[PDB]
Amino acid sequence: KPLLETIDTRFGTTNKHAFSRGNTLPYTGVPFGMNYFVPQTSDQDGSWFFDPHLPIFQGIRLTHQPSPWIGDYSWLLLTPVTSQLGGDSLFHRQSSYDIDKACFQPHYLKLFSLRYQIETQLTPTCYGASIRLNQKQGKALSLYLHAADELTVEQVDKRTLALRQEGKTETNKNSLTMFTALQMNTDILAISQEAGDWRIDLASSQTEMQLATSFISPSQALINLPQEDFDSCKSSAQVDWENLLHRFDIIETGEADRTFFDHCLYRLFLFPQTFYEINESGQAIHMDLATGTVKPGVLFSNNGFWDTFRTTFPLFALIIPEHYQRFLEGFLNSYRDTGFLPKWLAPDERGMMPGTLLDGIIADSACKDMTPDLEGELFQAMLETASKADPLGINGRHGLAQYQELGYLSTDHHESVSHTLDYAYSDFCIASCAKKLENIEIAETYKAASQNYRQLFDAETGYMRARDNQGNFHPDFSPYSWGRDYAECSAIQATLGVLHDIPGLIQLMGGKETFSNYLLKACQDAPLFETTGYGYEIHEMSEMATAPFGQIAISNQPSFHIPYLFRYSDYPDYTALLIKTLRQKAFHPSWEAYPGDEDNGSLSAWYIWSALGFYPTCPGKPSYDLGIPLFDHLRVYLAKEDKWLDIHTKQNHNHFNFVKECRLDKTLVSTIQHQDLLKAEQLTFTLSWLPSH
Amino acid sequence: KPLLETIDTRFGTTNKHAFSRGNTLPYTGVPFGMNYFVPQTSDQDGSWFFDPHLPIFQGIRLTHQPSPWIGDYSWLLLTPVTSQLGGDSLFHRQSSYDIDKACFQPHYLKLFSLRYQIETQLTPTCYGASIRLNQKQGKALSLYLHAADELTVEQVDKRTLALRQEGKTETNKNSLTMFTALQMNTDILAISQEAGDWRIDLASSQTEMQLATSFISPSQALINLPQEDFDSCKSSAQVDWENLLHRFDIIETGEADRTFFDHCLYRLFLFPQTFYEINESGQAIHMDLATGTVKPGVLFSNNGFWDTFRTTFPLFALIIPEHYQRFLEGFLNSYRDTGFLPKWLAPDERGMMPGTLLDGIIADSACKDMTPDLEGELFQAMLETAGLAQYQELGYLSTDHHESVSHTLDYAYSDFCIASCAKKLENIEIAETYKAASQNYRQLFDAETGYMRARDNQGNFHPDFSPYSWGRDYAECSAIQATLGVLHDIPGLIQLMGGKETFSNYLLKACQDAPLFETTGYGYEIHEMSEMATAPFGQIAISNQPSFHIPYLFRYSDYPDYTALLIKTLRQKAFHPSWEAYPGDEDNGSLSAWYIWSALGFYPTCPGKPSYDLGIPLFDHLRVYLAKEDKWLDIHTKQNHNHFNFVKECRLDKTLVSTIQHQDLLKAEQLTFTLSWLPSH
Ligand SMILES: OC[C@H]1O[C@@H](O)[C@@H](O)[C@@H](O)[C@@H]1O
Ligand SMILES: OC[C@H]1O[C@@H](O)[C@@H](O)[C@@H](O)[C@@H]1O
Ligand SMILES: [Ca+2]
Ligand SMILES: [Ca+2]
Repeated sequence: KPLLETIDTRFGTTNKHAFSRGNTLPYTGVPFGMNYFVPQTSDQDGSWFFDPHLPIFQGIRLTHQPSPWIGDYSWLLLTPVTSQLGGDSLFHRQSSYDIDKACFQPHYLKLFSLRYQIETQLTPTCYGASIRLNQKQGKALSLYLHAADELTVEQVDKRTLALRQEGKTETNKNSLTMFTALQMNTDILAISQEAGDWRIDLASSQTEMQLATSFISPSQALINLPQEDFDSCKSSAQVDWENLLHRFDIIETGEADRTFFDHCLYRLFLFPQTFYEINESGQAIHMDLATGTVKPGVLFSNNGFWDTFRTTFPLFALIIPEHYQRFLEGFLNSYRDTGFLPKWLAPDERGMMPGTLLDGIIADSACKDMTPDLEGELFQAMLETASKADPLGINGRHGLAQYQELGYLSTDHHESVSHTLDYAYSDFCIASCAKKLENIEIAETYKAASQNYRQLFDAETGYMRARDNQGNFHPDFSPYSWGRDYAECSAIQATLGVLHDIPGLIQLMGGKETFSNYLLKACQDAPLFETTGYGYEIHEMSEMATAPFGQIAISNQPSFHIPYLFRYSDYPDYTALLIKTLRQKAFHPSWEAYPGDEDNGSLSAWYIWSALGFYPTCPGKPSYDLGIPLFDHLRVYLAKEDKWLDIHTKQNHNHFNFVKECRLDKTLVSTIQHQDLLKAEQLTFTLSWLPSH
Repeated sequence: KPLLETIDTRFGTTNKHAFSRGNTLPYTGVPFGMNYFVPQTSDQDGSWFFDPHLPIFQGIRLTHQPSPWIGDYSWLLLTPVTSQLGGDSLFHRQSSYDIDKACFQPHYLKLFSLRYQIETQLTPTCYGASIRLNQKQGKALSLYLHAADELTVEQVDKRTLALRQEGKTETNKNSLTMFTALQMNTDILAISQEAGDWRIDLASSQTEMQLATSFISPSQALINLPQEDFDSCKSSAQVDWENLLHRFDIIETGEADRTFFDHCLYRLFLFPQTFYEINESGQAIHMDLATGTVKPGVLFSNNGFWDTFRTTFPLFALIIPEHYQRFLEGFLNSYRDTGFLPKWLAPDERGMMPGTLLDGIIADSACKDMTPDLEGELFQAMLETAGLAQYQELGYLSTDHHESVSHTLDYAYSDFCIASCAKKLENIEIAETYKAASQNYRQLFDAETGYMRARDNQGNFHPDFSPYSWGRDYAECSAIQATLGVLHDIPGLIQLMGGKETFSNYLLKACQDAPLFETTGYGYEIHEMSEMATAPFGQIAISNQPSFHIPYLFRYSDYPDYTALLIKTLRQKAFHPSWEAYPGDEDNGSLSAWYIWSALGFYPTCPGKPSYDLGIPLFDHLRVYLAKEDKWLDIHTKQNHNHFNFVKECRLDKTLVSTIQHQDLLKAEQLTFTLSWLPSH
């Protein structure tokens, strides 16, 4: 059985607003596809519209939802029914299905509707899908179509529909129109509207249908149609997946279960989503939603760079460099359309944060020589974005004036500590890119500004705390207090948010020993939290509090790098134990998969890096900290060198939580430099029962 | 570890409107208690307010909800919080909790609120509960109170509150008022209202609190308070449970897992719920909701007799005869208050069905000599209580009435119950008239198709028929199941279908068919359809009452050995010792009793006939206390292999039997089944 068929897209999909096990969806699609496909369980639960445990479905939803917090857009629900019987609404047409016989694979979705006795099969392409419908008793099929957008349907010929649907983007309120073409191999006997939805009656009890969408035009949607039969489309999708999955090759698992790792590989290649199309002459084009006009060039959607810069993109840099460059070209195209580097695309700008963490991808690209052709423009785009004011109020740095004046955002701004620290990291990214381009004045100014994390450190308590305009800390402080000054965490986590200058953070805290004790205390504390900053409990609090990892809130991005900070401490062996145990206890090969929000490849990439044995602690520095690998023998394709790295784990016992030694080829290492990594053939960890350093 | 502590009240509690795994709640209570206690997960999901998988809770709900279809009434949510912080609504006060460390036992509920660092413990009494709250950091406690009813709070002294809450009953719209007394061992610093709820501030970071309710009066609520400390109340609740659970004693499980059976025992003793109280002079009193005045005598709520007559009550008759009589006295008291024998009590009449299946309990009591002192009054109540015009005129309900086939068949059974009770009281004219009427199931049989079908006023069947069609003429099933709803005259049903062979083929076809259904009668899919359709049992829809007896019908067929295989495999495949426990709605002891009977090896196919059909038992050696004879029956299963699906022979003491008569059962010491690999008959 090939790997792709063993991956279950339902991992992470059991969630509610109050508690996340991944907040993923069972996305069927090609890697980075423009549309994904998922069954819809309910439309009464807002963004939480799929439940893998409930054997009910309402149809297949063509979706663009990247998270339940962002929600969906330009989505379309397709519901096969028998022409006879049925019901008078979407809800009253819902059907039980056979969960055990359903297939939930990345490239293949199969469901059997027990009410209608219809077998539905779907396989994706980038811009569309091939779908087979079969009423097993030979009764005629009909198809319902529903959207939250205003949906219009025209019959073009005996076997072809053209759909148009319209809504608005959530934050910019730009008009957003998606066109869809559907073509069947059986005649369409009638179309009509029923209570806002469309009902298409078909001549046969069986049909194969081609579907495709476009954000360009109706004729582009037709062009985007699959040209091949179901099996051929399915094989192509399999090949598209396999091309990327096979950049990792597990030679020997040892004691480890590979199931979770495999699932993470699937999650790694879903985002960002393609948001450009190819015209008749073979050129990339995209809709500029600010003007409603077509512009040349690649473009992508569905990514919050604050999530993905820290784990996902660095991993892309190792294994899919062409894709990596294409993504950066797309983000540069966003800049060319709007004047600003984007923050959270879905499909246009949705970011409410002031921080611009795409800079972390830009700086990382620079330090690893990924996109030399774009380096100049990207730098200029960062600089523009960091200094320019937006008359429309949406983009660039907020409180720039105050930040420039004071060296920090004050309590005039919400979540001022978290955002000040994000700015300080961005400043480092600009400084590094300036330096590499030999712009000395800019490098010097931004390097100095990147030290602004110092402005908020309260040496009396030992934590980062917020200041008012006059520069005073607020008198009532608790390190367990969440929100207000800190985004989805407390001072305990937020204080360690200085990726770009860990040595300086150490000096700032009073030196290596005090820093060491800070880390230990975070690991040893109970997962206490206070709701003061919010006035209610949010899922991120609940996820930490119900877990046995102290204040290491692995459920959310701010704690991702914390275990690796022991590498800079008096106890460098503690990183391995923390990682081995987190990996074993926090992640499960089941529908209740993750410790928190997966966040578009962010958390899966965290897991994968854990398995490789090293981690890009500070994107923008060409360096990796050591953790502890998972498998006896795993190969990873270092695509930039067109060669395999063999990663070996010796004495790989489950009760050995420490690394005795690590050799890059023949050389003993405690940190790995990117250049050395790329020159290496072998990476060999030897484990031990007790610490040896 | 005692049995009671191994029972997890969450079995059956994972559900949604569209799909049931029991539709139970994690009820903490004493057996047949007046109030039960459950954590509340959400108030945005209607009746589906608890989810065992979600580590969130909004407080402890004092509930009277017997099913999500009926909903709740006279309920009260109690929410411990820290006096500092908190939030501005019930929703914004919800807290995560530690699911793994929580206890969900019948007599003991423990949850740790992680947001407030408060450990809550509750143990029930019949009329109240003892509660311990402990803020583990020594921060002061407050307590919120919420209800859908209009809720009023008065502070009686430093440590005592008197609560009053009012609503109306769902169908009759009778006024419904519950009083609650709360007493703490720490001072109440303040009470106030916030956005419709009450906030009680307490002096300490921990307290033990006594709670009790009444439907009589505020002073009766105070009288109902627990008089003892937490441990003592907990021991008493344990003893109350053990007294009933120990009527079954598993000596040797063999290959079988006992976990599900044990859970079913817990479910057996929850309903009906006590709905009467004891005055200062020791007499039973109840609120008559039709008048708003107090009346003497026991009274019970939360039971739909259409569910419970067929399995639960017959089982009660064997093991808890005093309780059995008390329940019947309560139902007679309902008749005395309203003029009608009740159908679905929650807490007053909710039944939409025309059928009066409490007659099945009355007739069964008669045939087993359970309540000789009530026999005359019960008979009179049945006759009084006994649509009607047309039924009397035509011998059936026509399509003028919804679900006419199901209801006609229910009436025919009720007529048999009256006829049997008449005969036993030597009222010959009534016995004769109702015996004849009990044959009315024949009026709807269509010999062309072989199914029961509906008729219009003129007596015609509707021309377009499908046996897979659900609703309209049939309640929550198709003609395939509904046609077999003639408990009281199986031999006649057989003759009516064309004889033993044709009947046999009917049964086989039901077992062999795909679980196809058509939504025609509803216009949408309902959970009962979904449960059948997703299961591998053909048209044997074990998820719902109409199919419960179908496997046992093979006992009357050319293939009497097939019953055992159907039961053994249903029992193994349809029930799971987990939160996703049941194939369908548990229905207040109805489905659990079905399971328990399966385990004993015999079944009360027709309540009102003093007779049990044979199935196939579960354990190597199980004892059951036949309380009427004050002795144990030892049930043995020989060659009890999991791949042996048939009964080679069954001996009641020394006598070979194929059906068991109640009288013989009560005289017996031993019941011995020997299993076989292949059929032997
Ligand atoms: O209100 C804070 C919330 O913000 C949402 O957009 C998401 O980030 C949630 O994960 C988080 O709980
Ligand atoms: O309308 C049918 C529905 O009616 C409710 O009262 C319950 O009996 C459900 O089990 C059922 O699905
Ligand atoms: Ca997150
Ligand atoms: Ca039922």
